[PDB]
Amino acid sequence: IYSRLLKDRIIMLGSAIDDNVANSIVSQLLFLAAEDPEKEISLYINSPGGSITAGMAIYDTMQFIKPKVSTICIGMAASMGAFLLAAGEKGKRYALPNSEVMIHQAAKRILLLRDKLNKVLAERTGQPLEVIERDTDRDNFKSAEEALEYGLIDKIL
Amino acid sequence: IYSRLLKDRIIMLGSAIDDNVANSIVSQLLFLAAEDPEKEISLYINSPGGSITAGMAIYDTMQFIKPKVSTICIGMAASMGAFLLAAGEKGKRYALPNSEVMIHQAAKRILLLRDKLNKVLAERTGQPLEVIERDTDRDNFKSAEEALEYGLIDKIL
Amino acid sequence: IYSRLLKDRIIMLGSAIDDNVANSIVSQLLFLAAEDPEKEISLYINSPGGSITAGMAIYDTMQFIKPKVSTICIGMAASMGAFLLAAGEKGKRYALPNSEVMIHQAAKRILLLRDKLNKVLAERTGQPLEVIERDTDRDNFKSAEEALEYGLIDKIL
Amino acid sequence: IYSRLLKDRIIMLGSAIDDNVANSIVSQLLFLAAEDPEKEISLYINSPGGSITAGMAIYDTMQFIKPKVSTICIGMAASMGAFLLAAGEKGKRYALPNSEVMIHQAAKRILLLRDKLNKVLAERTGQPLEVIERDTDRDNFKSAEEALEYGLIDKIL
Amino acid sequence: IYSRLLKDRIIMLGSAIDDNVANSIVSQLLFLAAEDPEKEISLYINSPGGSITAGMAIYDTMQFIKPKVSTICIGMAASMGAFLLAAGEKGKRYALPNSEVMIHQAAKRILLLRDKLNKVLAERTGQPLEVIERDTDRDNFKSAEEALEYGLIDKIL
Amino acid sequence: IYSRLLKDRIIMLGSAIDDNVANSIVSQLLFLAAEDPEKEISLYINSPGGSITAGMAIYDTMQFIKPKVSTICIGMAASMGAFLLAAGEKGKRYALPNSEVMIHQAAKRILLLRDKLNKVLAERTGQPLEVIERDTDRDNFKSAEEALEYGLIDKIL
Amino acid sequence: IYSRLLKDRIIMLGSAIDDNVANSIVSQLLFLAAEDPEKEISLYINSPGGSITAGMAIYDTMQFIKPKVSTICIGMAASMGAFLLAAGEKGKRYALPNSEVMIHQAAKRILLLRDKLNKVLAERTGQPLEVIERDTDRDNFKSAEEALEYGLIDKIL
Amino acid sequence: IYSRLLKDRIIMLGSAIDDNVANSIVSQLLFLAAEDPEKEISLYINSPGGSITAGMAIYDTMQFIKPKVSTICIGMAASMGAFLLAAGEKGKRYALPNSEVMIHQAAKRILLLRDKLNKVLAERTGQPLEVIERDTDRDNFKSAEEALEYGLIDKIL
Amino acid sequence: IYSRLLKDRIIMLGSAIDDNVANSIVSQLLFLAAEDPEKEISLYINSPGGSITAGMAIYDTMQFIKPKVSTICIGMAASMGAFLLAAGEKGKRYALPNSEVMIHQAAKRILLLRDKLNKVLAERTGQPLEVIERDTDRDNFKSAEEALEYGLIDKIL
Amino acid sequence: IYSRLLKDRIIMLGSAIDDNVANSIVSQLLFLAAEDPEKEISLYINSPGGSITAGMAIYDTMQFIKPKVSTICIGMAASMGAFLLAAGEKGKRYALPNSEVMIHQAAKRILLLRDKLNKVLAERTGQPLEVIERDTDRDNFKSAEEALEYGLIDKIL
Amino acid sequence: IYSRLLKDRIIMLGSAIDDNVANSIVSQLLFLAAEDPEKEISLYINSPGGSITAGMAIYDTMQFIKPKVSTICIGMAASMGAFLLAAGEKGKRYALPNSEVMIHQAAKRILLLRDKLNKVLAERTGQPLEVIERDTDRDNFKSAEEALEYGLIDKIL
Amino acid sequence: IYSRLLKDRIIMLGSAIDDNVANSIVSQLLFLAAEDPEKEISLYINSPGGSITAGMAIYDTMQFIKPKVSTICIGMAASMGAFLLAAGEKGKRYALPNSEVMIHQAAKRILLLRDKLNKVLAERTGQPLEVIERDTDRDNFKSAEEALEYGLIDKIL
Amino acid sequence: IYSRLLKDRIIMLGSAIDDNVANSIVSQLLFLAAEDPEKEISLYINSPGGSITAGMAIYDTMQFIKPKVSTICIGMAASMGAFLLAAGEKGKRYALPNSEVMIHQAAKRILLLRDKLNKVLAERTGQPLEVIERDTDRDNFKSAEEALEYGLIDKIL
Repeated sequence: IYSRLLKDRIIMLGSAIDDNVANSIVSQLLFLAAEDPEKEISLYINSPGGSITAGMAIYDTMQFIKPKVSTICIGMAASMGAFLLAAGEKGKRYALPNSEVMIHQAAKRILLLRDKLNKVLAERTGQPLEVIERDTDRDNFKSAEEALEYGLIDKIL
Repeated sequence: IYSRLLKDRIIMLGSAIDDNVANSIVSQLLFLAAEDPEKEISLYINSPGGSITAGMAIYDTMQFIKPKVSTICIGMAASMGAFLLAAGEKGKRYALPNSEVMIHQAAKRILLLRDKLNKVLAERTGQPLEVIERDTDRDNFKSAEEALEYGLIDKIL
Repeated sequence: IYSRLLKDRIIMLGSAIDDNVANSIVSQLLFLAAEDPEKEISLYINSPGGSITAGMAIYDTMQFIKPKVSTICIGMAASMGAFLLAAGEKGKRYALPNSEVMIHQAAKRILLLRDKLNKVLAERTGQPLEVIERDTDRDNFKSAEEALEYGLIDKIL
Repeated sequence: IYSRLLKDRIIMLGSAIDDNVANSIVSQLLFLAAEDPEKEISLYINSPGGSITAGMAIYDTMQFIKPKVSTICIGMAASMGAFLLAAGEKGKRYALPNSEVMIHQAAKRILLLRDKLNKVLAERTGQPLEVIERDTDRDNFKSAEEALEYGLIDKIL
Repeated sequence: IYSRLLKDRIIMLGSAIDDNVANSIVSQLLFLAAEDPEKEISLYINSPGGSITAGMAIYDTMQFIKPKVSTICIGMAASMGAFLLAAGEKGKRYALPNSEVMIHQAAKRILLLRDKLNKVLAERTGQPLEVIERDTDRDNFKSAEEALEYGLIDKIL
Repeated sequence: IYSRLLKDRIIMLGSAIDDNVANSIVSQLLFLAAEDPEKEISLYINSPGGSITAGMAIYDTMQFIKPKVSTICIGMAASMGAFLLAAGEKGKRYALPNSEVMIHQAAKRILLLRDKLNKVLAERTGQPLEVIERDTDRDNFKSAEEALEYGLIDKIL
Repeated sequence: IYSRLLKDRIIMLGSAIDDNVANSIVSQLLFLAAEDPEKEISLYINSPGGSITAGMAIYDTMQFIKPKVSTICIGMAASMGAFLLAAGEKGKRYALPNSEVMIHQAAKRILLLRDKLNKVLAERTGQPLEVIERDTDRDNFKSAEEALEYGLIDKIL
Repeated sequence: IYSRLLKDRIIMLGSAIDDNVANSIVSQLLFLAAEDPEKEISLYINSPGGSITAGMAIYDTMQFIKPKVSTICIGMAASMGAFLLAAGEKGKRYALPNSEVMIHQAAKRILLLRDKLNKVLAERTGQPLEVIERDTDRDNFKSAEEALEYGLIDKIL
Repeated sequence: IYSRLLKDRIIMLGSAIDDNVANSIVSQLLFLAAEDPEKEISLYINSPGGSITAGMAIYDTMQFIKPKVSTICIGMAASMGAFLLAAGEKGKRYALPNSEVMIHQAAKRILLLRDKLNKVLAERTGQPLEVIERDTDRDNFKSAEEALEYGLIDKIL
Repeated sequence: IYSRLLKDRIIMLGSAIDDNVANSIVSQLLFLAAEDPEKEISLYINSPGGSITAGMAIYDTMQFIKPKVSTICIGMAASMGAFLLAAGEKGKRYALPNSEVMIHQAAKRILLLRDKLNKVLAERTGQPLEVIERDTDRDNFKSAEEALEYGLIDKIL
Repeated sequence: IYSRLLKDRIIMLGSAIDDNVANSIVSQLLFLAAEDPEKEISLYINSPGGSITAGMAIYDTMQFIKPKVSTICIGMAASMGAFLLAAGEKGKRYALPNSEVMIHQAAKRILLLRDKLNKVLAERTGQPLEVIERDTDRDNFKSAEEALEYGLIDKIL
Repeated sequence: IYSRLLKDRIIMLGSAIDDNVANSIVSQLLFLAAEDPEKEISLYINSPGGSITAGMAIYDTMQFIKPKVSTICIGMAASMGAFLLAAGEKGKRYALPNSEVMIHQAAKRILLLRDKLNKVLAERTGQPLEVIERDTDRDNFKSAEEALEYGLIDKIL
Repeated sequence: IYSRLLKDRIIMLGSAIDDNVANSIVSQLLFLAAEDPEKEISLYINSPGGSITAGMAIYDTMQFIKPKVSTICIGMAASMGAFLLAAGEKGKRYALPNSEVMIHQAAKRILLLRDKLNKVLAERTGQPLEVIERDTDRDNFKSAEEALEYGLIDKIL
C-alpha cells in the first residue's frame, strides 16, 4: 500500500525512529528528486519520538534539493518530528485541531548538537534562547492553537 | 483480495485497534481522497474496542475532506467504534437487528479528552451532558432499537 | 487455488470458527454483491463447531444480500455452523447420504441469543420450543434421513 | 509445478490424511467439474494411511459428479486409500507389480462406519463378511497378483 | 531456476532420499511424459544414500513409459541411488573419472525386496549370486574403471 | 526501490560491514559496468564501521573498471567508509555541512594491511606519515571544515 | 538480481563450500552450457575454504564441456578456491594487486584424493611434486607477485 | 511443602486428571497403606473436568485396602472425579454451602464403561437408575442442598 | 524465609488470583490448624485484580475453620480482596492512610453468584442493597478515610 | 518420594517403555542385589503400550536374581510389560475386577523374538501354540475372568 | 549468600522496582520486627530507575513498624529512591563523596499522588513547596555536596 | 541411589558413549586398591553403539591399575564397547541366553587403530588374525551360544 | 568451594563488569566486613573489559571500610577494572612476569568522570597529569616490566 501512495509524491512516517528506517526515507526522497525537479511534495507524521543522530540526517537533505517541502502533523508529535515540522517553507506547515506537540532531548560530539539544534529552532521564530531552555528540558504538552504563538506553524485550517 | 475491494470503494475494520493499524487506515482514506472527490465511501465495522489516542485521530480527518462518509455496524460495536459510528453524515448511519452496541471508555492530557469526547455526542445526539457520565462510567449493553432513542443512528432495514 | 473458485462463484468453509475467518467470509459475500445482483451462490461446509457471535453475525448478512443463497452439507455438521444450513432458501438445501448433523450449544446478553436462536429455527418447520430444549441440551448424532423429519432439509439427490 | 500438473487433469495424494488435506481434494475435484463434465480423470496414490472420517467424504463426492474416475496405486496403500482404489469404475483400476496394498482398519457412530464400510468391499466383489472380518481385523501384506483374486483389481502393468 | 531446468528435459537428484522428495520426482517424470514422448530424457545424480521403500518406487516407473532414459553419475554414487544407475538403457549409462560408487544394502515383507533387488542387478550384467552377497554385505569403495567389469557401466567419454 | 533507484545508476550503503554485504556491492558494481560504461556513478554512505578485509576488496575493484566514481558522506562516517570517501576522483567527491568522520582501526596478513592502507591515504592529501599514525590510534571527531584542510574532501556546497 | 545478471556469462562464489551449493553451481554451469556452447564464460571467487569431496566434483565438469572457462580472484582465496583458480585455460587466470592465496589442507577413499590432487597441480604448472607437497601442510600466506613464480597464474593487469 | 503434608494423612487434588497425575495420586494412597489399617484418611477436591479411562483406576484402587476413607468437596465438582464424591461410606461425604456439582460423561470398551458406571449407582444414590441415565446426559448444574435429595452428600456444613 | 513465615503464622498474597495459586492458599490455612486450631492468624494483601470463580473457594474456609482471622490491607485492592477485606473478625480489620481501595466485579450460574455477594455486604457493612449496585457497577476509587464511614474498616493506622 | 518407596520394597511402572526408563528399572531391580536377596517384593503396572527390544531386557533379569517376585495389574495392560504379567509364579499374579488386558506385538532377529515369545506362554498357560499366534495377531480386549480361563492370572481381588 | 544476610540485619536493593520485587522487601522487612526493637536495620541502595505506585507501598511500612531504620546511598539514585532515601531519621542518612542523586517522577489517582510527595519533602528538607514543584520536573543530577544543603542527607563519609 | 550405585563397587553403562565414565571410575580404582584391589568389582552394559577414539580411553585404564575386573552383558553389545566385553579376567565374562551381541567397526591414525584392535582379539580369543578382517567388516549377528565357541564369553547363565 | 572461597578471605573476579555482578561483589565485601575490621583480604582478577559507571561503585567502598586490601593481577588486565589494580595499599600490589595490562576509557556528567580518574593516578602513581592523560587515551598494551615504572606495581613473582 505504501507504494501506491508514492505515485503522487506523498510519504508516511509514524512508527518510530531508528537508523534502519532512516535509510528508507532518505532513499525515498532521492528517488522522488530524479523524476522531476519541481513537483511539490508533502509529508505526514504521527510519531512517538526518536534518537538524535538522524534528526540532522533528514534536515540536511531536506535543505539540499531542487523542489520544496511541505509538512503536516497528526495528533501526537514528539521532540524529533517537531524539529522536522518546522523545516519546510514558512507558510506550508499545517496541523490539526486535536494535536499535541512536545519538546525534549561519544560525548564531546553530542554537545555540539543540542546547541546547534537550538540555533535553528530559535531562528525560524525569532524567539530567544532563554525561552528555549527551560521549555526544552521540561515536559508540557502544548496544543494546536497556543503553538502558533510559539512560532512553529502558520495557519491551521 | 483487497485490491478488488478498493476498486469498488469499500473498507474493512474488524480486528482490534492499535497505532499500527491506525497508521494503515489513514493512508487508505488518503488514497481514495486523491483519486476522486465525488466518491462518498462506506465503512464496515466489527470491533472489540481500542485505545483513546487514535480515537480522535480519524474523526479529525473524516470531518475535513470534500467527500462524505457513511458507516455501518455489525454485531458488537465497542466504545471506540461507537464514537466512529455516530460520526459520519446525519442520515447515512445504518445498522442491523442483531447488533450489540455499548459505550464506555500523559496523565495531564488524557483527562482532557473524555470531557472533549462527551462534548461531542451531546451535540450529535442532542441529549444532555450529565446523563452521559452516569451512562458512560457504567456497563449496560444495548441493542439496535433501544440504542436508537439516544440518537446514535438514524435508520435500519 | 482461490481465483477460479470465485469465477463460477463458490465458497468453502472448512476449518473452524473464530473472529478471524468471520471477517473473511463477510467480505467474500460482499465481493459478489457489488459485482452482480444475480449470481445465485452456493456454500459447502465441513465444520467442527464455533462460537455464538459470528453465527447470527452471518445470518443477518445472508438476508441483506437478497440475491439468493444455496447450502450443502458434508460429513459432520456441527453446532452453530449448522444453524447456517437451514438458514438458506427453503428449496435449495441439500446433503449427502453419509453425513451427520449434530445440535447443541457478557452474561445478560448471551442468554438472549439462545432464545433468539431457537426462536428462528423452530419457525422454519413449526416445532415447539420445549421439544427443542429436550434436544438442544442433549447430544445425539442424527443422520440424513432421521434429521429430515425435524425439518431441516427439503430434498436430496 | 502443481499448476501444469493440473492443466492435464491429474492429481496427487502422497503424504498423509488429515482434515486439512481433506478439504483440499474436494475443491480440486470441484474445480474440474465446472470446466468440463466429461473429461474422465485419473488419480495417483502413495499413502501411509489415514483416519476414518474423510474416507466417506471423498467416496460420496466421487459418486456425486457426472464424469468418471480412474485410480492407480504405487507401493504402499493402507486401509484408507485402498477403499478409494476399489471405488472408481470397475474397468479402470490399475496397479504395479511392486505394490503392497494390505488393509486393517463419537462412539455410537464410529461402529456404524466400520459396518457401512465393509458393506462396500463385500458388495463390490461378492466375498462374505466373515472372510472380511477375519482378515480385516488382522494385517498380512498382500501383493499385486494375490490381491486380484479378491476383486480389487482388474488390470496390471 | 527450475523453470529453465525442466526445460531441455533435465532433472537433478542431489540431497538425500525421503518420501517427500520421492513424490516430487515421480510427478516431474509424469509431467514430462504428458508432453511429447519423443523428447529423450537424461538424469544426473549425487547422493549420500536413501531408504528402500522408494528405491523400488521409481524403477517401476522408469521401465513402463515409452520414452527412454539416460543416467549419469557424479562424485559419490551411494546405495539405491546407484541401483538406478544401471537401471536405464544399456548404451547410455555414462559416468566420470573421479567418481566412487558403493553398493551395500514390515519384518516379513521388507525381506523380500533384498532378494527381489539382487535378482535384478545380477540379471542386468550376468554376474552370479556369489559376487553379490560377497560384496553386498560389506563396504568396499570402487572407482570408475573397476566398476566397469561389473557391467554397471557401458561406456565413458 | 532498489530496482527503481538502481535504474538511475545509484547505490546505498547504510547498515554495517560483513563479508555478505561485501559480495553484494561488487555484484552491483559489476552489473552496472556493461550497461553504458560511460555513465559516471555515485555512492552514498552512512556507516558505523566494519572489518578490515573488505576495505581493500572494494578499493581495488573501483580502479579495475573503466568508469569513474563519485562519493558523498552523510552525518557519521567511520574509519573504513572514510577510506572509501577518498577513493574516488579528485574534485568529484563531496560531503554535507552537518557531518563528521572518525579514523582509527592470521597475524602477519593483518599487519601488512595497516601499512598499505595507510600508504594510500597519505599519498592523496599532500601530507606526511607521522601526522597520520598519531591521529589514527586516537579518536577525535572532526567536522566538515577542518577535514578540508586535512585533504580528505572538497568542493562542498 | 541474478536474473538480469546471469545473462552475461558470469557467476559468483562468495560464502563458503558445502554440498548444497555444490549442486547449485553445477546446475548453473549446465544451464549456460546446453543453452549456448559458444559463450566464453568467466568466473569470480571469494572463499574461506571448503571440504574436499566437492573439489573434484567441479574440476571434472569444468573440462567436460565444450566451451572454455576463465577464473579470477579477489583479496582472499582458500585451499579449494586455489585448485579452482588453476582450472581454466593457461592464459586466462588473472588476479588483483592486493590479494593473497593459501595452499593447505571414508578413510581409504579420501586419502587417494590428496595424492590425486597434487598430481594435477604440478602438471598444470611444472614444478616438482615434493616442493609442491612440501608447503602443502605449511600455512604461509603469499601475495600476487610471489605467486606468479609457482605458475598458479599467468598475468595480472 | 508436602513433607509435612502427608503427615496427618491429608491429600489435595486440584488441577486436572491425566495419565501423569493418576499414577501419582496412587502413590500417595499406598505409602500410607503400609503404615496402619485403622488410621483414617481424608480427601479434598477441586476439579475443572476429568478423564474417563483414568477414572476407572482409582475407584478400583480405593477398594480392597485396609483403611477407611472420607471425602469432602469444594466449589465446582466437574465430572468423573465427582464419581469419587459418592465413593466412601454413607456418612462421611460432606460439602460446603456455596459448592456446585455436575454430573456428565477403543469403541468396544468405552461404550461398555459408561454403562458399567451406571450400574455402580444401581448401588448408590438416587435409586431409580433409568433415572441415572436421565440426568448425566443433561447439562444442568446443582447446588448442595439441591443435591442432598439424591444421596451424594450426607452431612453438610 | 517462607518456612520461617509459616512458623510465624503469617501469609502474603500479592500477585494475582488464578486456579494455580488458589490451591496453595487453602493448604496453608488448615496447616496452621494442623499444628494448633486455636491460634489467632493474620493475612496481608496487595492485589492488582482478581478472578470470580476462585473467590468462592476461600470465603467458606475462612468461616469453616475453628480459628479466628484478622486482615490488613496495602496499596491497591481490586474487586475481590475487598470481599476478603470485609471477611474476618469485626474489630480486627485494619488499613493504612494511603490504601486506595475499589469494588467492582456458564450463564445460569455466574449470574446467580453476583447476587450472593450483594446479599452479603449489607449484612457485614450494615448498609442498604440497591445502593450497593449503585456503586458496585461503576468505577470510582474510594480512599481509606471515606471507606471507614462506609463500614469496611474500623481501626486505622 | 521414591527413596521411601524403595525402602518399602515396592516399585511402580506407569508411563511407557523406551531405552531410558529400562536402564532405571534394572537398577531398581539391582539395588536389592546389594541388599539381602530375601525379603520379596511387589510390582505394579499401568502401561499404555510397549516396545519389543527392551522387552527382552527384563524377563531374563527376573530369573538371574535370587529373590522371588510377585505381580499385580491395574486398569490397562498395553503389551510387552503385560507379558511380564505372567513372569512370576503360577500363584502370585493377582488383579482387579476392572483391569482390561490386551495382547499384541534388523530383520534377521526381530522376526525371531516374537516367535520366541510364542514358544513361551504355552509353557506358562499350558495352552497350545498355533492358537496363540491365531489370537495374538488380532486385537480384542479381554477382562479378568476372560483371562483366568487361560492362566495369566491366579488369585483375583 | 542472602540467606546469611538476614541474620546480620541488612538489605540490598540494587536492580529495579516492579511488582515482583516489592513483595520480597516487605517480607524481608517485617520478619525482623519482633527480634529486636533496637534492631535499627541498615538499608543500602543502587537503583537505575523506579516505579510510582509501588513506592508508596514501602513508605507506609517503613513508617509503620516499631523498629527504627537508617539508610545509606551509593551512586546512581533514580527518582523514587530519593523519596526513599530521606525516609528515615533526621540524623541517620549518610552517603559517599562520589555519588549522584537525581529527582524526577487511572488519571483520577495517578496524578493525585505526586501531589502527596511534593506535600512531604518540604517537611523533611524544610525547604519551600512550590520551589520543589518547579525543580522536580526538570533533570539536573546534583552531587553529594550540593545535595546536602537541601537536607536530603545529614552526614557524609 | 547413584552414590549407592557406586556403593558396593557397581557401575551401569547403558545409554551411549560419553567422555565421563573414567571420572566415575578412578575413585574406585584408587579408593578400592587403597582399601583392597581384590574385592568383587563388577561392570554391566547395554549399548546401541559407540565411537572409536573414545574407546581408546578405557581399555588402557583397565590395565594401568592393580585391581581386577569382571564384565557382564545385556542384549545389544552394539559396537566398540563390546571390545570391552573381552577386556577383563579370562574367567569372569558372563552373559545371558537372550543377547544379540555383534561386532563391527584424521586419516594417518584412524586407519591405524582398527588394525590395532584386529591385532588383539586373537590374543584374547585364540583365533587367527586375517579371519578377523573378514568377519568384522561384514554385519552378521551372533547369539550367546555362537559366541562361546569363539572365546568372548566363558561362563553363561 | 564458593563458601570455602569466602573462607580465609578470598575473592575472584574474572568474567566481566555489568550491573548484576557488581552487587554481589559489594555484598561479598560486606559479609566479610562484619567479622573483623582487621583481618586482611586478598583480591584476584582476570578481566576482558569493563564499564565506567559501575566502576565508581567500588573504589569508594574499598576506601570506606576499616580493613585493608591487597591485590594481585593475572594476564589480561582490561580497561576500568584495572583501575582497581592501583586501588589498594601503596605496597601490596603484586603481579606475574607474563601479563599484559592496558589503560583506556548523561553527557553533562559522564564527561566529569573520565577526567575525575585522571585527577587520581598522579596521586596513586606520582606521574604528572598530561602524561597520564595521553598514555591513557591511546591503545598501547604494556607488559609487567615497562608498566612497573609508571608505578602501578612494586613487586613481582
